[PDB]
Amino acid sequence: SKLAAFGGPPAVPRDRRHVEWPLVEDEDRKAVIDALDGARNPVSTLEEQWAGRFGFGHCVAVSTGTAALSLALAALGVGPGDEVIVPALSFIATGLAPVHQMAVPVFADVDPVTFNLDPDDVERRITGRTAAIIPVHLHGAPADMDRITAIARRHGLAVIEDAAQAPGATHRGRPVGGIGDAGAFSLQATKNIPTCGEGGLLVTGNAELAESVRRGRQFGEVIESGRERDYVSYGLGWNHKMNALQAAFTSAQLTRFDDYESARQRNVAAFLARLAELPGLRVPTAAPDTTHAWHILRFRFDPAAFGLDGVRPQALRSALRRLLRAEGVPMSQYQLMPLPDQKVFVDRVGFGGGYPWTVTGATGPAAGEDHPVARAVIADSLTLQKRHLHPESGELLHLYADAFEKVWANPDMVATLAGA
Amino acid sequence: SKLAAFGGPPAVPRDRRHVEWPLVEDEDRKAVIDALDGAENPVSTLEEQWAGRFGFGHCVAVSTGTAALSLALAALGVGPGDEVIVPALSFIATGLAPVHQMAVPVFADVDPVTFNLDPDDVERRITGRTAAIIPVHLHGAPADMDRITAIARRHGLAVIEDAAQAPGATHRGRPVGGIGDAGAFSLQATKNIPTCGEGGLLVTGNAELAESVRRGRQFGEVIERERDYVSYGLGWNHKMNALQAAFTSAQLTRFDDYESARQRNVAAFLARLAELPGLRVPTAAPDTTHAWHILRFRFDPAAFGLDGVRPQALRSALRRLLRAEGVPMSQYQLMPLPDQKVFVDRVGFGGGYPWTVTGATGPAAGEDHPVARAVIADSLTLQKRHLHPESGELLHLYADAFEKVWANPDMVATLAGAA
Ligand SMILES: *Cc1c(COP(=O)(O)O)cnc(C)c1O
Ligand SMILES: *Cc1c(COP(=O)(O)O)cnc(C)c1O
Repeated sequence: SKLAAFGGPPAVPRDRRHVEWPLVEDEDRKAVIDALDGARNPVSTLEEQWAGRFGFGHCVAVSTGTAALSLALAALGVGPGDEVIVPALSFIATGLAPVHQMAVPVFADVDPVTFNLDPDDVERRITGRTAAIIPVHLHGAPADMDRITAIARRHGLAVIEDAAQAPGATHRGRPVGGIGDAGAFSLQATKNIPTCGEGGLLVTGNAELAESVRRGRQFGEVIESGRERDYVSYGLGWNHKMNALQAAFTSAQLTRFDDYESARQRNVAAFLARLAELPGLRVPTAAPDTTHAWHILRFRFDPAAFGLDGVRPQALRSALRRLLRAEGVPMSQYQLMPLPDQKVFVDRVGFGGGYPWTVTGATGPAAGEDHPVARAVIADSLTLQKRHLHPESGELLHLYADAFEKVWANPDMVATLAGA
Repeated sequence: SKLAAFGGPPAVPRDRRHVEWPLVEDEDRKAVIDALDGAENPVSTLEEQWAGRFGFGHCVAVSTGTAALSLALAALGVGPGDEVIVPALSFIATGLAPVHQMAVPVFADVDPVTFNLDPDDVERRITGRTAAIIPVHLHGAPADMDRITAIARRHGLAVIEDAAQAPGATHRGRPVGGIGDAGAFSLQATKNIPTCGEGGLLVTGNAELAESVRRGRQFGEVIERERDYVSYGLGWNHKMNALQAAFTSAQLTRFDDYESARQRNVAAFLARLAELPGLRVPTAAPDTTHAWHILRFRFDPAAFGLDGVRPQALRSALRRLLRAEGVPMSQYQLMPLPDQKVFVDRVGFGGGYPWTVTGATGPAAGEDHPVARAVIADSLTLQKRHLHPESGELLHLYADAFEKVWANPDMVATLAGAA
């Protein structure tokens, strides 16, 4: 039982490591070919099925999760001179969506355990220009929506949920996406309910918001089955149309969602139960009165547990990454820096001439504090992506737990590697 | 034959009317299935195949033709405080692409025969803010690229070709898209080389421009090395779907076979209609070929003794009589782009941006662009049906319908003159 990093046998054999995601069945292939030969509407069918399944008043299918967010901002009257508060830790799309609607993104620090935007820090970053908050259900964990909605009601702000990483997740038993003014979902191939490529869904209880998004996704036009296209546009629109084939594929995926979801919940629970026993390993958790979608598993590692009183947390992160990967556990980072460090948000050039920042006069150094929690989380955390999403990954996650337990049984070697 | 409108048999029987487009063959189905099962990559493959067929230095596959246009503007440094000259007759995406990049679209009138940006009207509308021109190869007719490129080079402007309606068309033997600084194509299901849904291609000879669009389509990231999520500037999700890319690769393999049939079929169709007095068939301008994406016909009221009457009256009469024969005659654009609410209201993203950067204003509804209005007033279009390589016999039935209607000028005049 020598470490694989030093010639030992890997806890995960090479021929056991591959996982297919999306999980393509013959029903998926048939759905795509049927959509191709049907020559049409799978998009409105997906809209109805998603709204029905998750109890939303309205669902508008769009090209991408990013387009869902930007069309949501447009529909809620967010634009030039407006600030949108988003988390300092997220996928870059959350920070770009405001820029796409010519609004200025304002970065709030996150919670050290939930990894979601800290409502206390949101309050500290509100100005007279604040128009909206994009809470992200990051990694599949629902954000503090009671606090976010309370802040929004106080200051008259719009709330758009970025639920891209949290399909099926609940907050006080409510489907995520239906709590804010609108909710954004991504059907990107890597996501928990994927399409065969790109896709987005905007959900809302507000008929007028839905209609705005419906027009915005198709050049501002009104498009109806049986009615000849007149090319009359009623406002600023884009090409944010979903592909029918991708819609048909996701409809097929939805018929297995409940079974896939049960397997993930059971498999992830068993995996984290074993890792939670390892000292200096913090398994990801759902906050109280929420359920986690487990899109990404982020683990925080404490140098204290390996007697590394002096060692930078990044050194332990590096050491654990090398050792776990050698055993065949594909441990990754998800985001190397807080979004505020990204060149686009530092240079503040945007479209050109500093727009949208030029409108608010936020062209010079960023207002408010640094984001030490976002930085601390990145400094000491590794992630598992994709492999745990597959319903038959039970045995694979058992071997992952073997690898973790094996690495933790060599604490002297971890401390040595962290030393260099 | 007696007119269908007055109880005769239609020139086009209903069982001949339906045309499948895109034309889906087993090779398309296998390409799509292989793309699902595939899990080097179909997007990269299409980029190479498209660049190779049309002789472009660089091809960047993107979500849509609209995204190809807006990313091209971004790459050429067009943005806030800039103006972009576009034609007053086009698909709205041509006018929207500048707004999408926070620039102001400036509409120039079109030529009464070519329906393309009139270089005589471009020169008038250049200001200190003009940064670019987007000539459209509208309906498949290459624009006057001699005069548009000359104007641009004389004034230090960028040229982006909107070639969405003209794949395979040439200007002085040069593939359209490759003449400007950059060229945009649409692979939308209705286009001459379609995908099974949405798709776009940006082509250019400039490596730096291609790299800008490559980053712009994927959140500003460099993708090949594990994904590090490092963004180098303002980006979007303008990624093409691999499945749509694979489908278009299959279509592109058959493109010139379809071109050969399509070009023969349309030429024979237009030769028959060209004989009918007061009917102007569409034409390729000198030193160009036509892709025939859309066939736009202009009708002269003088030919029907309606010299006094609104051309729209004749347009409506001909549309009614030809549709009764089974010819799906349509309009393509009911108004010049500058009459569209987005360009009239100048609200844009909100607070009048992008117009607010400069305090730039535009024309009110109905104010300008008389030729675009004149063309809309007296023209009907054929869309889709003539694109299919097997539509030879169908277009001959359409020609039978036109000849029937033109053999009854008194009945055309009566309908045109009626309340
Ligand atoms: C994937 C994702 C998005 C954007 O989705 P796309 O469909 O890729 O545009 C936005 N936010 C988060 C948190 C995501 O994970
Ligand atoms: C179709 C088209 C576009 C835009 O293409 P999409 O792929 O639909 O975004 C732009 N210009 C012209 C002339 C077009 O015909």
